[PDB]
Amino acid sequence: EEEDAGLVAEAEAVAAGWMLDFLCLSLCRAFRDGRSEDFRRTRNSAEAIIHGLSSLTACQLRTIYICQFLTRIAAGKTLDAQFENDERITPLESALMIWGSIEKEHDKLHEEIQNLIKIQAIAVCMENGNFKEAEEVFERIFNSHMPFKSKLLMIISQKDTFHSFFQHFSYNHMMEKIKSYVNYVLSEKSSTFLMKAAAKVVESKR
Amino acid sequence: EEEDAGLVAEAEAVAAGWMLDFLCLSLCRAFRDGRSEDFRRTRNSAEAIIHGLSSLTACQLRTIYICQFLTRIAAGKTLDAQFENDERITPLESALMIWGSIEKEHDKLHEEIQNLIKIQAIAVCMENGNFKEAEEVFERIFNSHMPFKSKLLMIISQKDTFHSFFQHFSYNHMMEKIKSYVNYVLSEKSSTFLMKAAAKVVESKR
Ligand SMILES: CCOc1ccc(S(=O)(=O)O)c2ccccc12
Ligand SMILES: CCOc1ccc(S(=O)(=O)O)c2ccccc12
Ligand SMILES: [Ca+2]
Ligand SMILES: [Ca+2]
Repeated sequence: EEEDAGLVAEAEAVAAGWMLDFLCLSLCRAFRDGRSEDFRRTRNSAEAIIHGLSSLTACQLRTIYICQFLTRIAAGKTLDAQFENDERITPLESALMIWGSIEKEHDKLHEEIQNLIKIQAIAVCMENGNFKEAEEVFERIFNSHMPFKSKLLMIISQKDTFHSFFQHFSYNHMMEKIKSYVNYVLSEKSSTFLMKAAAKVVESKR
Repeated sequence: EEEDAGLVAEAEAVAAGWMLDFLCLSLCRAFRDGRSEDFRRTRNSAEAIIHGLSSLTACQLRTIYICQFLTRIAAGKTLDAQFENDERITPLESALMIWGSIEKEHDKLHEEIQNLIKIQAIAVCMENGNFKEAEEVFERIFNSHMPFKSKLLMIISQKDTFHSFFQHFSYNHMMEKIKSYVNYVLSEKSSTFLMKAAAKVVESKR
């Protein structure tokens, strides 16, 4: 009857919840491994499942945020990507905003990732010859470490796209620090229902 | 190590297999219920999961075919949709081709659905004033019941878009016969892992 349709819709929301956790775990692994194409396909799958979910728990929203964060980080050098309704916000600025919104511990790693994203948000503009855009990214991002802030401005003004500072704080560094965080998310999600049940099936055939 | 990555990829294929069965079941229910928007969102989810699957069992391929069939049937009046690399194949012709490919029993219902799709493949062209396209659909579809074939041609030639024959064999009739088939697919898939586990969770909270 009508209650059977409600029970079906509830079961659908439970399965969508399990699918979201599995797809996050898969997306995190793909990011960690540098499996570009798998990340792209899993991102499409995760977005599709999320559009079929109406009520989100606090943990599911954090999970969605992490997926959006890693997507924006991966698209960090793609200045043609628009991740926000405001067309001016670059992908690394968008990632920084989500990083500042996640309900997570503000540990040392957190601040290192944050500072690395800020530096690289400017650097990727410099590297594309977008000098006026680097200044605008700078003003939106920056209260903050004055010495740090000043150095960047100098570099922007000097228009030295290839400056040594960005080597000490390279995109790679930003990626490796983010991958260490992804490793901790993976430990927490490797125990979710779908992955756990799929792993037991694989282990029973060995 | 490298075998852990292989075990992870295997577990991913197992979970993708379970997700495909659940999404088919969800798509079938949405079609049966006339839940247009849910069908659209679930279709996006099912397509995304399928792009992340490499090895398909015979049963998974039949499942994919049913999803593609119901999608083309739902888009039957959308003559702007191109479902095949050949731009001339209308959605109902595309659905008819998949219907002729499914590894399923050729029972009475099967042939009724098939004949109803053939009639409606012509009717939806007539209804749009696409008289030359109805003739071309006719020649591609039609060996076949000569009386049946002849009547259609007469109607096409008479250009009577609104002809009584199509009432006796309406799009609705085609939809209701297809919904009876969907009801049998639902019984077969309501027992799959994801739906079964999600239903037990919902039932334990009652
Ligand atoms: C609410 C739908 O979900 C998403 C929307 C947008 C993006 S993004 O624009 O590509 O960042 C996602 C990226 C990953 C996972 C889910 C996403
Ligand atoms: C192989 C990817 O999967 C699909 C591809 C295309 C369509 S369709 O064009 O919309 O028919 C699907 C429709 C439903 C389910 C999966 C589909
Ligand atoms: Ca841009
Ligand atoms: Ca057309």
